[PDB]
Amino acid sequence: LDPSGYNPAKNNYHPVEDACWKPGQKVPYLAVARTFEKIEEVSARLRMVETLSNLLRSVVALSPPDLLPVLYLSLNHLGPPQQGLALGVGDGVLLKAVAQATGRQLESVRAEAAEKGDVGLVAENMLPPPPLTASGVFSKFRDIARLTGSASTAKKIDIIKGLFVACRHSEARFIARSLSGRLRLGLAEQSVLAALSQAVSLTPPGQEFPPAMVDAGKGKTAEARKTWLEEQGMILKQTFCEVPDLDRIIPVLLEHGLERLPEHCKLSPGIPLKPMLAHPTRGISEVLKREAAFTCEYKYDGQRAQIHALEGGEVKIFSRNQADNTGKYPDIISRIPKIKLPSVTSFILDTEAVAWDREKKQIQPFQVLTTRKRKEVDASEIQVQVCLYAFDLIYLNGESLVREPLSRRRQLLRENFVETEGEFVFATSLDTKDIEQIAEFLEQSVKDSCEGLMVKTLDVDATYEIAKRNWLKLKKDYLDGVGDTLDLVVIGAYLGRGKRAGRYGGFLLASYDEDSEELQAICKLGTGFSDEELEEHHQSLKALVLPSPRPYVRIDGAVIPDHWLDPSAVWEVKCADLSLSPIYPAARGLVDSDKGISLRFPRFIRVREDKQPEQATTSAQVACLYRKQSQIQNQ
DNA sequence: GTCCGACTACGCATCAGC
Repeated sequence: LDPSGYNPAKNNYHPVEDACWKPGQKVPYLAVARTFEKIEEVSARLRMVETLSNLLRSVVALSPPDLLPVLYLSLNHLGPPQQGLALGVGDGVLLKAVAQATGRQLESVRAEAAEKGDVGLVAENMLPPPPLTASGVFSKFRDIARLTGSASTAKKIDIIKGLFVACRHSEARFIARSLSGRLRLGLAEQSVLAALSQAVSLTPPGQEFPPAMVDAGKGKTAEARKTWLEEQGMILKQTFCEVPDLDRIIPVLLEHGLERLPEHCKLSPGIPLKPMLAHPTRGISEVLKREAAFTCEYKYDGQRAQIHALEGGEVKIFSRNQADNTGKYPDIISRIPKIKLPSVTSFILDTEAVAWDREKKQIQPFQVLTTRKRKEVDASEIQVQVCLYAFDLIYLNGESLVREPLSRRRQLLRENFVETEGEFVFATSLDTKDIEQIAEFLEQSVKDSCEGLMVKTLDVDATYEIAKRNWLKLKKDYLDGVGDTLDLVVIGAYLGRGKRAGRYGGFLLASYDEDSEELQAICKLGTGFSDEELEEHHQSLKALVLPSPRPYVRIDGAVIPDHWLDPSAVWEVKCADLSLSPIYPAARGLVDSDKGISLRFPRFIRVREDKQPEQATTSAQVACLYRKQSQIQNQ
């Protein structure tokens, strides 16, 4: 009756009686908002899943059509990933609507949200319009994302204001958080899926209301109930891993149930699937710890792109995040038949796209790959060539290869696909087991301009069932002593948002150009320190805050830190590679005439108390490390 | 170990302001 006191975390929660809306009527957003409250209140994931499951049970019982917008609102998504909807709502756009919402000056509201690290609390602080609807709020979110062209921003601000005026109680918090891409419930895809699997198992969909089954975990023992829901979750997890498309799963789920879901949502070309992720290992001996026979291929520094081929001849290319990248590769849709044999009529390969120079015939760094255009590229104006390095086969002429080992998948992969020096090659896989030649193959990969070594089993736990587990990642910056260690000067600091609200979330580091007797910014640092170390910083680091920057510091086109600090702290910082920065001035001119050097994948290691600012890593050295890189020393 | 959310550089794509 009154969604203002809605409680989805109640003991012995009844889907119908404990709800806050009438069946067949739309789901109110306050019901969704009060649950997010009960989810951010706790920290146990099994508690958040049960609380969100209570929403979905009430939703599947009272308003089945509203199930999809509730899920997307929970995931903070707008639809399937291959659709490509993006809010296009900047931060400043949101606080512009926030100031337009209440009435504070944009200079005042912009300061509050920065010091708080969250706009939801800032926005929450006329006649009442009708209460907000969950599916209608999701519609306004989609309406915002589709707004494009000139003057589209001011039209987005109107829609956001139209929601913030209709917000009741805590609704203003989660509309603002969702629009900025920071719901921060502690609950995401894995827990949303577990909560949706739970709901359709306790409250089966498609029941004549009032539903004859509101709690199907009634006559079950708690032991056999946990395995019941765990077996139900696994059926949903794997189906979603083959078809990560809630616009396809929910209609089939809502009508045929969870048990019959895999019989209709099958992995087929044209629909992207979740790719197999890797896992970072410590050292070479850390790999020999599971020790089963495995293979070892290079880890190529490019972009993950899986290539689908429908039976009808159409070819599509999706990215690691299911985003449609077919318009990005006209040079691939053309060279499609150059890799397949006559017997190939349908396929899906897990490849990595790396930039390839035609003249030198060598692999280019990652920066060259990300310089290609997107949207709708014409194959005539393609100035950055790309070469596929296939390392898995998922589909082959109507058949799905999910339940097959890497040893067999690699069989048909090499059997039904022809090489092409410069356009199509297989990831160089050296099958072995001895740790002597294994570490040798790893340090070789760098000479062939690669990140490191891929390690995946061949038979034992070697399927492509991403839901069950299984791959090992091994490059150079992981082993202690093999990474480029820089002793850098902390010159800037940035106020943190969310988890790091209050203290600093980032820091601006600098090398010491001994030639100009000045500090040069090189990169930012926001990972690699413990929460006690962050509290160890920020506090001891606050006694050195200064209003104006020192004259001997130089940041060029880097973000102005929220706090300038007296250069004194010297930090040990590990990094993967070194990058040619179009933003940072460190060693500007020492390699490229205009661009400096930045750190790729930097991270904090430890503070150097014995080291002084003058006794830190110089920009002069920094240039030699960029020249000593094998990806750079191959031109 | 899982899951989540802090955070990194780089570069295309886009739009308010001019």
